Amino acid sequence: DKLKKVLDKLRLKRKDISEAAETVNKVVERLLRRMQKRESEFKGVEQLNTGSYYEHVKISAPNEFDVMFKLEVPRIELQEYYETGAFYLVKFKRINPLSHFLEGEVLSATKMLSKFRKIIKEEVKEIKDIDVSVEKEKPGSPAVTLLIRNPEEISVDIILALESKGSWPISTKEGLPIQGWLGTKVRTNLRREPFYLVPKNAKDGNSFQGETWRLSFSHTEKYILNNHGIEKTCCESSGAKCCRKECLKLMKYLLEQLKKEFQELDAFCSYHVKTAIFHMWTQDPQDSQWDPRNLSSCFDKLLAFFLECLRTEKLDHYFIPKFNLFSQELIDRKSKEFLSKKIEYERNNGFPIFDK
Amino acid sequence: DKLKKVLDKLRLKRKDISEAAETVNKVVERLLRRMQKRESEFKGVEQLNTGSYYEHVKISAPNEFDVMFKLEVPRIELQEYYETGAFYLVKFPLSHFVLSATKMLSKFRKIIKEEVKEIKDIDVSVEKEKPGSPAVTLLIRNPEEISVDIILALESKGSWPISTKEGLPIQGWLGTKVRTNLRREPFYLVPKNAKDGNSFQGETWRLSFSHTEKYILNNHGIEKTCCESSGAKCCRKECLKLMKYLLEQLKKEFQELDAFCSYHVKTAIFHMWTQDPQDSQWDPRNLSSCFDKLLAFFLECLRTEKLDHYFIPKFNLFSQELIDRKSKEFLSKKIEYERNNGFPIFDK
DNA sequence: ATCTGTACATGTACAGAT
DNA sequence: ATCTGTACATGTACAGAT
DNA sequence: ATCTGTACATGTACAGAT
DNA sequence: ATCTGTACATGTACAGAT
Ligand SMILES: Nc1ncnc2c1ncn2[C@@H]1O[C@H](COP(=O)(O)OP(=O)(O)OP(=O)(O)O)[C@@H](O)[C@H]1O
Ligand SMILES: Nc1ncnc2c1ncn2[C@@H]1O[C@H](COP(=O)(O)OP(=O)(O)OP(=O)(O)O)[C@@H](O)[C@H]1O
Ligand SMILES: [Mn+2]
Ligand SMILES: [Mn+2]
Ligand SMILES: [Mn+2]
Ligand SMILES: [Mn+2]
Ligand SMILES: [Zn+2]
Ligand SMILES: [Zn+2]
Repeated sequence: DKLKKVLDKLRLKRKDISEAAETVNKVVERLLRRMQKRESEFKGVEQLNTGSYYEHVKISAPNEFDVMFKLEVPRIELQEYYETGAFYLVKFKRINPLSHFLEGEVLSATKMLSKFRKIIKEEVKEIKDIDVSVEKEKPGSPAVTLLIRNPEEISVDIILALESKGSWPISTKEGLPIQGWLGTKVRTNLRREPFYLVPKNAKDGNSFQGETWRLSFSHTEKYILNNHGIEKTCCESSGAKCCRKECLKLMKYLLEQLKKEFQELDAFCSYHVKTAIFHMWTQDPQDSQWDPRNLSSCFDKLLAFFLECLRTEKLDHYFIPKFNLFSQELIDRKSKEFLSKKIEYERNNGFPIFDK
Repeated sequence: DKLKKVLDKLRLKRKDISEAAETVNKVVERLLRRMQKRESEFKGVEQLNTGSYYEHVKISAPNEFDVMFKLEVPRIELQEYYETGAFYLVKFPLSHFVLSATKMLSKFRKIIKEEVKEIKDIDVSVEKEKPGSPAVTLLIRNPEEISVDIILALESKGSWPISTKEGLPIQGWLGTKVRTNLRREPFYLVPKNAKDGNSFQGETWRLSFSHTEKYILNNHGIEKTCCESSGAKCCRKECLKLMKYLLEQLKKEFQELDAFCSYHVKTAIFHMWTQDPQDSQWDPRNLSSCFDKLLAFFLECLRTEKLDHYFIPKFNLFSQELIDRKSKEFLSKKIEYERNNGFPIFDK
């Protein structure tokens, strides 16, 4: 009931959705069309909407949209980057519009991203209907981010992705453990869909920096978010409603509110809570372990699970089991203990950060 | 325990499946070849396997197989025949055939008969044509008797006909998303090959949802994991097998049941699966009461003379027009007897 | 004349609104 | 409870191309 | 256009375990 | 008696090659 009111605060307004989507779809459509023009290296690129807004777990406002511009690259060979599981070099087999981004048969990611960014920047210049600019590049980001002032501020991440239709890389063989929850047929069908590669774009100074790509499963996460129950009728008009998405929203909002205040939490991002709850949904497969009447204890057990991931320094990528999002190389102990304490304080004092 | 032993009897043998299928697949691949490996009107026909063998509810022997040869036809107008729900006139390569079902079936049949004639490695012939059948039926002996029904079908990719809008009522069982996706698939038309002497009989086709029934049979739980390797077994298919066996055994003995077919049983269990959607209502420990509830539901269908097409609800398969009252009362008496005596007919 | 990539046309699950 | 805007899957029309 | 290759669903069969 | 793990078998979706 206390959490029932927070969700009411977090709920998007149709008026805002309508206003924001009108602008966003206009800008996205124009950019998609410019990539189809001339001898553009990105001709054939197709659009895939992803992220919280299209999973219906966007909270507070419709002010951030994620969209994949995906390009199918056939006849592709991958080299895993130093057994990390998630990062790859991409290589080609013949001697192609990606000609100008090739090196030693190796597809440069920062070369491709730069050209992609240059096209988007020029196209944005010739929009005089909407107040829209291109954000300064961020290290580690695979995206060209648009800032729309619709009056209201709106971010759009245009994510460049390679699309391979072959079978998924073996580092994912033990990932996606949905057998006891969504089952073997769903798992088999999901793994028949393409996989995606986005630029790592780390800028950190290490070898292969500009030629490292990162696996993306945004499309698989979108399907799961929207087909999340063991029962096919879960959250449908002739079935029972669960509180799975509501628990994600509350967890997202806790991290968002804390990150707004404490810049010690810069290492953390909402993908961490999204990954955590995919494990909770696998651990607790039954729709009855997510009854809306038990929202408080369902949110609590998610917090307890997240706190144990922070303390034990282990939050395995849901799709790549050997990739630890909470490794020391990515987040130091200090950052994790700080978040542990901040969460435990919220937990134990009525969630006062929900009232800010 | 009695029912478990019956199901052990009904179970097909790996060796039998392997010998029957490699011969059936030989013949079918060759007919499918001929259909487009010639300037025939059926160039572009594609194969779709259907029926109990491919749903894994075939019982006793692998001795009957069903195959659709389906052909895409663009821009066709349907016209419902006299409000029957299931039967239609088709209208606008094939212009040798208003699209007459009788005219198309016969050329299709003539092709198959010719290709069967030039098969020398398998003992195979074409059964005499049956009024009422949309099929060309092949008889194989290797030495086991095996019959194959080659079913000609038109494939339309528009919205399903209006008479189905109330059909397929899976919303509380498989859900709205499965229903919407199933209805995004094509719908099929097959010949109505009756000789009854009625008016438009020769150019009427009948709706087929064999493709949709296959998906259901193999995606039948309310839980996605039903009968999967990380899920629980249910006894839904076993119940269909048992009810199928009861009717097969009765039809063997009683000529009075010639009007009944396994599709009646299949239809009745689709309604029971919709009435009782929870997988726990089909627990394997409760096989007996599950079988009994199917019997009771089937008997209520007989008693009220009402068994609606699961996809076309106004089409009553138990109409007085199609099955006489005395047939239904005869079958009622025989089922009530088997029920009340421990199913003696299951022991022979 | 026919061919075809682009985009309209149709239908409905999701979830906010009343 | 019903009404309703957006997203999205798939079927089809046709301007401009061949 | 056609056809093989791959992966894993659905089954049956059976020994060893419970 | 049933359950579980491995072996053995066919069916079917679709990527990629030719
Ligand atoms: N570090 C990451 N590793 C893998 N995938 C990621 C990562 N960060 C983001 N993604 C993918 O990109 C999508 C968009 O990311 P984003 O940061 O906008 O979050 P979101 O899930 O849309 O939620 P919100 O925008 O409301 O914070 C995610 O849903 C996820 O699929
Ligand atoms: N009267 C009918 N109306 C509609 N569809 C039918 C009818 N009879 C058969 N079919 C379709 O054709 C398929 C093949 O029918 P068939 O008579 O071979 O039975 P079956 O379901 O395969 O089982 P079995 O052959 O083991 O009795 C059916 O499963 C169904 O999809
Ligand atoms: Mn986002
Ligand atoms: Mn983003
Ligand atoms: Mn059959
Ligand atoms: Mn048949
Ligand atoms: Zn749900
Ligand atoms: Zn089952």
